[PDB]
Amino acid sequence: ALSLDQRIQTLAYEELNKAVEYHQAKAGTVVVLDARTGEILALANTPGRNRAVTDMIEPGAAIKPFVIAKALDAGKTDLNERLNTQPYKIGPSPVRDTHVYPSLDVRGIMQKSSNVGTSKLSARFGAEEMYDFYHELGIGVRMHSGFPGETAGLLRNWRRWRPIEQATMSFGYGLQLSLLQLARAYTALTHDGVLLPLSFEKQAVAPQGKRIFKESTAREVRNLMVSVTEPGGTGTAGAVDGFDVGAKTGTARKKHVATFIGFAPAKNPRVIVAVTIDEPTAHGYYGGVVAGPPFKKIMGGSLNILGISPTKPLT
Repeated sequence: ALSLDQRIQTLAYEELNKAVEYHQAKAGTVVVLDARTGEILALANTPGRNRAVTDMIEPGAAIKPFVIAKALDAGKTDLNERLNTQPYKIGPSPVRDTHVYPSLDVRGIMQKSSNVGTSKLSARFGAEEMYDFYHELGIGVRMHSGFPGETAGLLRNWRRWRPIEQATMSFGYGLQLSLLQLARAYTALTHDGVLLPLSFEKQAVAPQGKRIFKESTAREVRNLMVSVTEPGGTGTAGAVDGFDVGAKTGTARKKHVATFIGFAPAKNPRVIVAVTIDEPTAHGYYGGVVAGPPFKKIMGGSLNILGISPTKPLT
């Protein structure tokens, strides 16, 4: 039997098309996964190819949680350390955030989506170590979904990386993956450190995946990601009434691609929703403002369809 849940598929399709029309965008995609099994509950595309599977995108800020998790897991940082997060250059090439934060702890780096902080954490590992880590997340590794024209993605050989390139990859530029690959990676955070394979068929038990992070690390990171959707984070547009939502929002230059990805309930996740809107031309272009609202409606609605009870009182 197919894992597709038609109630969620129809919701996803409805909310995607609305957002695409309202922002006058070229295209968009939604992926909804069962966060404990990897089953694909919904896969929605605007007319044309199955972009969720075929189109490789730069993940942008959506990759940062993994870099943070890896630094914590390897003991290269902790939740007390305060990093200098002033903008800097490596030779001619700058690394900067949206604002100048003189210093941030790891929670702050997640909350404010600090390119600087994330890049410094990545720089505590060798290029080869980071390369293997990205390959372990499935980047550059075809999923063999069954759809023709499927993308493998892009992960350059570590021996060819400049120091600036390692930094830019850590905040999601210079490597590429499909939205389905990116949604898959998020199972490593939701399923307590264990990356799941993904399926188009129903699974009566969670498949055997593979461990990327310690369980403690994944739990800590999910808690950090809730800061993204609360006041003071970049992703308040994707807050869902009644729930704590862990999320990341992203905006990549190609013209932009606006991305919002997250899971709920954050502590014991049931659903991953990933939304990408390609080239919005009206009413903003950032991931929070463009992809946040459809994420909010798709996540809130999925949680209701699936019968998950709110964990905090509704407002």
